[PDB]
Amino acid sequence: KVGSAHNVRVLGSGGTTVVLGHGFGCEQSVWRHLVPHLVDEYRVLLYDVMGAGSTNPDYYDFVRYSTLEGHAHDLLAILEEFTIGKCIFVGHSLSSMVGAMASIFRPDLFHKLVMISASPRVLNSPGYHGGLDQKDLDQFLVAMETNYKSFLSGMAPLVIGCDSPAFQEYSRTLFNMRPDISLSMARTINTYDMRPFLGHVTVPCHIIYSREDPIVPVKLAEYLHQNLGGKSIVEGMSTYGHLPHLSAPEVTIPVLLRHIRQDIV
Amino acid sequence: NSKVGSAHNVRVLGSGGTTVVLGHGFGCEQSVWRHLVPHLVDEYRVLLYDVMGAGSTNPDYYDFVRYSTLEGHAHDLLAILEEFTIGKCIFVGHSLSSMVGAMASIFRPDLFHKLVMISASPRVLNSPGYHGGLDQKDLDQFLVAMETNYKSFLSGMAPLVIGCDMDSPAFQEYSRTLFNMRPDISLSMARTINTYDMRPFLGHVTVPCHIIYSREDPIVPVKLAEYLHQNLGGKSIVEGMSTYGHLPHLSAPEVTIPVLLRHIRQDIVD
Ligand SMILES: [Cl-]
Ligand SMILES: [Cl-]
Repeated sequence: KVGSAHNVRVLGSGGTTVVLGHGFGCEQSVWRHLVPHLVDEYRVLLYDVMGAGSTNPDYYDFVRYSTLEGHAHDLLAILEEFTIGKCIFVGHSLSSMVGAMASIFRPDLFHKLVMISASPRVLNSPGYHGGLDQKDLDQFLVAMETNYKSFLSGMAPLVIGCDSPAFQEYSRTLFNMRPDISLSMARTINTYDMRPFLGHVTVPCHIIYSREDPIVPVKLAEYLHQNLGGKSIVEGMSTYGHLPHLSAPEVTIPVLLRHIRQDIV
Repeated sequence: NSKVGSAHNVRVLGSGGTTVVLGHGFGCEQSVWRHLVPHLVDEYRVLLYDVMGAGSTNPDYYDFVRYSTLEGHAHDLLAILEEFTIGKCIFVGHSLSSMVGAMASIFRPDLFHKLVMISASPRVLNSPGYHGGLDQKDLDQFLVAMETNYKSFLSGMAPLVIGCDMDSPAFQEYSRTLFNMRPDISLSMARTINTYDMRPFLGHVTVPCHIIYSREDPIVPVKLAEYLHQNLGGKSIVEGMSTYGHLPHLSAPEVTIPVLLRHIRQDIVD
């Protein structure tokens, strides 16, 4: 039931499983440049976040997935059913914080977290620059609801940092979502706040960021580094855009492989 | 039953569309609610469950890092609510479970109509501007004794915490579940309950909270009820009871149950 609802796919073999969680507007196919480098050494688990176009719209509970917790409980259900022991969790954007929260609920299931383009909170706050003002978020959400296809055609190039073979792939999965579900997920990712809980994350975290992410300010990597409760390490990449694992896999995948295989300290 | 249901001995009783969820405190099991349940079943669905680590649960399911935080237990509560409820529950939590429920309501406020807290404390330790009631040196020596002479520590602790006669049914019930716990797990839970700090999280709680306290609670200063009242992020109300002990829902049900029923049935204005 859980494996079908999330298109769970297991590849490779080994005593350690690597779990890959995609971000908004993507599907598990976004990891295609990474999986072949891992299967010979690791078991690799792929899954789709509920609400992706590849998933059944009947399973999208709008109240449950108005919160980050609903996606975290989905991840935990996937790990309990399909893994054993501790896994290496890799998560881009939304799924990086999904995994952060899931590791507080079940630290006994994670060896480490590898975060790509991670942000504990997008909205600006008195002493915190997430990169987005509340009144701008409201305008983006209204614009997304009224002129859906026009909004996505302008946003996704900016998010990839492009426009244009680099963003065609992201466009395919982004428009695969149903507009009402896409709008609900966009609100959840732009309104969660993981700041109060970072100090209770105890598993090692590898913080990977794009040095020119339009959604994620560079200083947030340092913010995460300073406020996570356990050990962490930070590495920046000379990439442009919010999805470096898709637009620039020749630079991003070697970085991911290094932080997956090597442990802090 | 379900995986989460069997792990926590989930039991569902009562009748009607609104569900009252009862979460017990340290050293108790769901049988601590013996006097409240029969006053609810003709009007409310009642969900009972055991906190992981209680003697009635499987020791193999208790991971010491997992349950070293309130989030670990709140995850279990959220799993239980998502599985056995579809509406907004009325959560009644004693001591440990009052903060578990508060923490759970931060992740999913949509699942809670209100929180009814019994003997609640956001932090036991004293700090420069905050009187939790216990100094660090006392906690350290309690935890050492709890590890060095565990049964001797428990035998001296139980009658003082429940504060009632040892020839009473309240002490028998409490002593049974307290000694039912596995010692290493008991020490783990005691370390968690005496080291969590909910003060930074109170402002993020937004569901209505009813703060019920025992005026002579040997564990919880009366003043903390007002501290919770001042610092919770949503509506809250305070009511004290002329009872003696930390577990008045078990030791003084004639006083406590009428108070709980009123706060379960009435919203915060009433
Ligand atoms: Cl995202
Ligand atoms: Cl307790």
